[PDB]
Amino acid sequence: STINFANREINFKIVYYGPGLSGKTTNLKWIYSKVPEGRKGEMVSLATEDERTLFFDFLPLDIGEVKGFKTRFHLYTVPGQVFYNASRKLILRGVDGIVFVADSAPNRLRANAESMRNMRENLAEYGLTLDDVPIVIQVNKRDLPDALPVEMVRAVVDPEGKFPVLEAVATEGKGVFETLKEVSRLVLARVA
Ligand SMILES: Nc1nc2c(ncn2[C@@H]2O[C@H](COP(=O)(O)OP(=O)(O)O)[C@@H](O)[C@H]2O)c(=O)[nH]1
Ligand SMILES: [Mg+2]
Ligand SMILES: [Mg+2]
Ligand SMILES: [Mg+2]
Ligand SMILES: [Mg+2]
Repeated sequence: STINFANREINFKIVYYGPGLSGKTTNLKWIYSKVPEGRKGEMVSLATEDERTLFFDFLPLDIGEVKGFKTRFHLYTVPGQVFYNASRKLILRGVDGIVFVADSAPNRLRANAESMRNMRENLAEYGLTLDDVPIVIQVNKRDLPDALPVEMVRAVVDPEGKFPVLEAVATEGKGVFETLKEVSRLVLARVA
Protein backbone atom coordinates (compact mmCIF):
# COMPACT_ATOMS: atom_id res chain seq x y z
CA SER A 1 0.00 0.00 0.00
CA THR A 2 3.19 2.11 0.38
CA ILE A 3 4.53 4.96 -1.80
CA ASN A 4 8.29 5.62 -1.74
CA PHE A 5 9.32 8.99 -3.28
CA ALA A 6 13.06 8.45 -2.65
CA ASN A 7 13.70 5.43 -4.92
CA ARG A 8 10.58 6.20 -7.06
CA GLU A 9 8.52 3.05 -6.19
CA ILE A 10 5.08 1.89 -5.14
CA ASN A 11 5.15 -1.21 -2.98
CA PHE A 12 2.61 -4.00 -2.79
CA LYS A 13 2.51 -6.75 -0.22
CA ILE A 14 1.53 -10.23 -1.29
CA VAL A 15 1.05 -12.88 1.49
CA TYR A 16 1.16 -16.62 0.79
CA TYR A 17 -1.09 -18.11 3.48
CA GLY A 18 -2.20 -21.73 4.01
CA PRO A 19 -1.79 -24.74 6.27
CA GLY A 20 1.70 -25.80 7.36
CA LEU A 21 3.67 -27.65 4.64
CA SER A 22 1.19 -26.75 1.88
CA GLY A 23 3.96 -25.49 -0.50
CA LYS A 24 4.25 -21.76 0.42
CA THR A 25 8.07 -21.73 0.68
CA THR A 26 8.25 -23.66 -2.52
CA ASN A 27 6.10 -21.07 -4.39
CA LEU A 28 8.32 -18.24 -3.02
CA LYS A 29 11.51 -20.02 -3.91
CA TRP A 30 10.38 -20.93 -7.47
CA ILE A 31 9.46 -17.30 -8.04
CA TYR A 32 12.69 -16.04 -6.49
CA SER A 33 14.70 -18.37 -8.76
CA LYS A 34 13.34 -16.76 -12.01
CA VAL A 35 13.85 -13.15 -11.03
CA PRO A 36 17.16 -11.65 -12.32
CA GLU A 37 19.66 -10.75 -9.62
CA GLY A 38 19.39 -6.99 -10.39
CA ARG A 39 15.64 -6.92 -9.85
CA LYS A 40 15.35 -8.59 -6.46
CA GLY A 41 16.45 -8.07 -2.88
CA GLU A 42 17.62 -10.83 -0.55
CA MET A 43 15.38 -13.63 0.51
CA VAL A 44 15.26 -13.36 4.30
CA SER A 45 14.14 -15.88 6.87
CA LEU A 46 13.56 -14.80 10.52
CA ALA A 47 12.91 -17.62 12.97
CA THR A 48 12.55 -18.48 16.63
CA GLU A 49 12.00 -22.06 17.96
CA ASP A 50 8.29 -21.84 17.51
CA GLU A 51 7.90 -19.24 14.71
CA ARG A 52 9.13 -18.35 11.23
CA THR A 53 8.67 -15.66 8.53
CA LEU A 54 10.19 -15.70 5.05
CA PHE A 55 10.05 -12.79 2.58
CA PHE A 56 11.61 -11.08 -0.40
CA ASP A 57 10.93 -8.06 -2.63
CA PHE A 58 11.41 -7.76 -6.42
CA LEU A 59 10.54 -5.39 -9.35
CA PRO A 60 8.28 -7.45 -11.64
CA LEU A 61 9.35 -7.12 -15.24
CA ASP A 62 5.72 -7.17 -16.43
CA ILE A 63 4.62 -3.72 -15.16
CA GLY A 64 4.41 -0.16 -16.48
CA GLU A 65 5.66 2.99 -14.84
CA VAL A 66 2.72 4.82 -13.24
CA LYS A 67 4.21 8.33 -13.94
CA GLY A 68 7.90 7.52 -13.40
CA PHE A 69 7.03 5.23 -10.45
CA LYS A 70 8.09 1.59 -10.60
CA THR A 71 6.15 -1.23 -8.97
CA ARG A 72 7.91 -3.39 -6.28
CA PHE A 73 6.21 -6.61 -5.02
CA HIS A 74 7.06 -7.88 -1.49
CA LEU A 75 6.18 -11.54 -0.98
CA TYR A 76 5.76 -12.80 2.61
CA THR A 77 4.88 -16.14 4.14
CA VAL A 78 4.93 -18.04 7.47
CA PRO A 79 6.53 -21.32 6.45
CA GLY A 80 6.63 -24.61 8.32
CA GLN A 81 4.38 -26.09 10.94
CA VAL A 82 2.69 -23.49 13.07
CA PHE A 83 2.83 -23.51 16.83
CA TYR A 84 1.55 -20.00 17.50
CA ASN A 85 -0.79 -17.60 15.65
CA ALA A 86 1.29 -14.44 16.26
CA SER A 87 3.45 -14.69 13.05
CA ARG A 88 0.29 -15.41 10.90
CA LYS A 89 -1.54 -12.42 12.32
CA LEU A 90 1.45 -10.10 11.90
CA ILE A 91 2.17 -11.38 8.36
CA LEU A 92 -1.10 -9.88 7.25
CA ARG A 93 -0.37 -6.32 8.31
CA GLY A 94 -0.67 -3.98 5.29
CA VAL A 95 -1.41 -6.92 2.98
CA ASP A 96 -2.53 -6.01 -0.58
CA GLY A 97 -3.26 -9.45 -1.86
CA ILE A 98 -3.09 -12.99 -0.74
CA VAL A 99 -2.43 -16.40 -2.28
CA PHE A 100 -3.92 -19.24 -0.30
CA VAL A 101 -1.90 -22.36 -0.92
CA ALA A 102 -4.18 -25.33 -0.20
CA ASP A 103 -2.77 -28.85 0.13
CA SER A 104 -4.32 -31.53 -2.16
CA ALA A 105 -3.59 -34.34 0.42
CA PRO A 106 -6.68 -36.13 1.84
CA ASN A 107 -5.21 -35.90 5.26
CA ARG A 108 -4.79 -32.06 5.01
CA LEU A 109 -8.40 -31.35 3.96
CA ARG A 110 -9.28 -30.36 7.54
CA ALA A 111 -6.04 -28.32 7.79
CA ASN A 112 -7.15 -26.35 4.68
CA ALA A 113 -10.48 -25.46 6.17
CA GLU A 114 -8.71 -24.61 9.46
CA SER A 115 -6.18 -22.28 7.87
CA MET A 116 -8.90 -20.45 5.93
CA ARG A 117 -10.93 -19.91 9.14
CA ASN A 118 -7.74 -18.65 10.78
CA MET A 119 -6.93 -16.29 7.87
CA ARG A 120 -10.48 -14.97 8.16
CA GLU A 121 -9.99 -14.50 11.89
CA ASN A 122 -6.65 -12.75 11.50
CA LEU A 123 -8.10 -10.46 8.76
CA ALA A 124 -10.89 -9.55 11.15
CA GLU A 125 -8.38 -8.18 13.67
CA TYR A 126 -7.46 -5.51 11.02
CA GLY A 127 -11.18 -4.80 10.31
CA LEU A 128 -11.02 -6.70 6.99
CA THR A 129 -13.29 -9.35 5.61
CA LEU A 130 -12.57 -11.93 2.94
CA ASP A 131 -14.28 -9.56 0.45
CA ASP A 132 -11.88 -6.69 1.26
CA VAL A 133 -8.61 -8.20 -0.04
CA PRO A 134 -7.82 -9.99 -3.32
CA ILE A 135 -7.48 -13.67 -2.51
CA VAL A 136 -6.58 -16.37 -4.95
CA ILE A 137 -6.73 -20.09 -4.11
CA GLN A 138 -3.87 -22.28 -5.25
CA VAL A 139 -4.65 -26.04 -5.02
CA ASN A 140 -1.11 -27.25 -4.83
CA LYS A 141 0.31 -30.83 -4.92
CA ARG A 142 -1.85 -31.95 -7.85
CA ASP A 143 0.81 -34.62 -8.47
CA LEU A 144 0.00 -36.60 -5.25
CA PRO A 145 -1.47 -40.03 -6.10
CA ASP A 146 -4.37 -39.48 -3.70
CA ALA A 147 -4.80 -35.75 -4.61
CA LEU A 148 -8.39 -34.81 -3.78
CA PRO A 149 -10.65 -33.52 -6.57
CA VAL A 150 -9.95 -29.71 -6.99
CA GLU A 151 -13.67 -29.06 -6.49
CA MET A 152 -13.52 -30.86 -3.09
CA VAL A 153 -10.56 -28.81 -1.87
CA ARG A 154 -12.19 -25.62 -3.18
CA ALA A 155 -15.43 -26.50 -1.46
CA VAL A 156 -13.89 -26.41 2.07
CA VAL A 157 -11.99 -23.14 1.69
CA ASP A 158 -14.31 -21.31 -0.66
CA PRO A 159 -17.76 -22.93 -0.62
CA GLU A 160 -19.44 -20.22 -2.66
CA GLY A 161 -16.59 -20.02 -5.24
CA LYS A 162 -15.92 -16.36 -4.50
CA PHE A 163 -12.16 -16.54 -5.37
CA PRO A 164 -10.23 -17.56 -8.39
CA VAL A 165 -8.87 -21.13 -8.17
CA LEU A 166 -5.65 -22.44 -9.90
CA GLU A 167 -4.03 -25.86 -9.73
CA ALA A 168 -0.36 -26.16 -9.03
CA VAL A 169 2.53 -28.42 -8.63
CA ALA A 170 4.84 -25.98 -6.92
CA THR A 171 7.85 -28.33 -6.77
CA GLU A 172 7.89 -28.31 -10.67
CA GLY A 173 6.96 -24.67 -10.98
CA LYS A 174 3.57 -25.62 -12.43
CA GLY A 175 0.77 -23.10 -11.76
CA VAL A 176 3.23 -20.99 -9.79
CA PHE A 177 3.60 -17.97 -12.08
CA GLU A 178 0.00 -18.24 -13.26
CA THR A 179 -1.10 -18.03 -9.57
CA LEU A 180 1.16 -14.96 -8.99
CA LYS A 181 -0.20 -13.34 -12.21
CA GLU A 182 -3.78 -13.91 -11.00
CA VAL A 183 -3.26 -12.14 -7.65
CA SER A 184 -1.23 -9.48 -9.46
CA ARG A 185 -4.05 -8.77 -11.87
CA LEU A 186 -6.50 -8.22 -8.95
CA VAL A 187 -4.10 -6.11 -6.90
CA LEU A 188 -3.06 -3.87 -9.83
CA ALA A 189 -6.74 -3.48 -10.95
CA ARG A 190 -7.62 -2.09 -7.50
CA VAL A 191 -4.71 0.37 -7.85
CA ALA A 192 -5.63 1.72 -11.28
N1 LIG B 1 4.49 -33.76 -4.03
C1 LIG B 1 4.52 -32.40 -3.94
N2 LIG B 1 5.19 -31.90 -2.92
C2 LIG B 1 5.22 -30.55 -2.72
C3 LIG B 1 4.61 -29.63 -3.66
N3 LIG B 1 4.84 -28.36 -3.25
C4 LIG B 1 5.57 -28.47 -2.12
N4 LIG B 1 5.81 -29.77 -1.82
C5 LIG B 1 6.59 -30.36 -0.68
O1 LIG B 1 5.94 -30.13 0.56
C6 LIG B 1 6.80 -29.96 1.62
C7 LIG B 1 6.32 -28.62 2.23
O2 LIG B 1 6.44 -27.60 1.26
P1 LIG B 1 6.88 -26.09 1.76
O3 LIG B 1 6.85 -25.18 0.60
O4 LIG B 1 8.14 -26.08 2.49
O5 LIG B 1 5.76 -25.80 2.83
P2 LIG B 1 5.35 -24.42 3.61
O6 LIG B 1 6.26 -23.30 3.34
O7 LIG B 1 5.21 -24.76 5.05
O8 LIG B 1 3.93 -24.13 3.14
C8 LIG B 1 8.18 -29.91 0.95
O9 LIG B 1 8.76 -31.18 1.20
C9 LIG B 1 7.92 -29.70 -0.53
O10 LIG B 1 8.85 -30.34 -1.43
C10 LIG B 1 3.91 -30.26 -4.76
O11 LIG B 1 3.35 -29.56 -5.60
N5 LIG B 1 3.88 -31.61 -4.86
MG1 LIG C 1 2.99 -22.51 7.47
MG1 LIG D 1 14.36 -8.77 -1.14
MG1 LIG E 1 -6.88 -31.41 0.90
MG1 LIG F 1 -12.25 -11.37 8.13
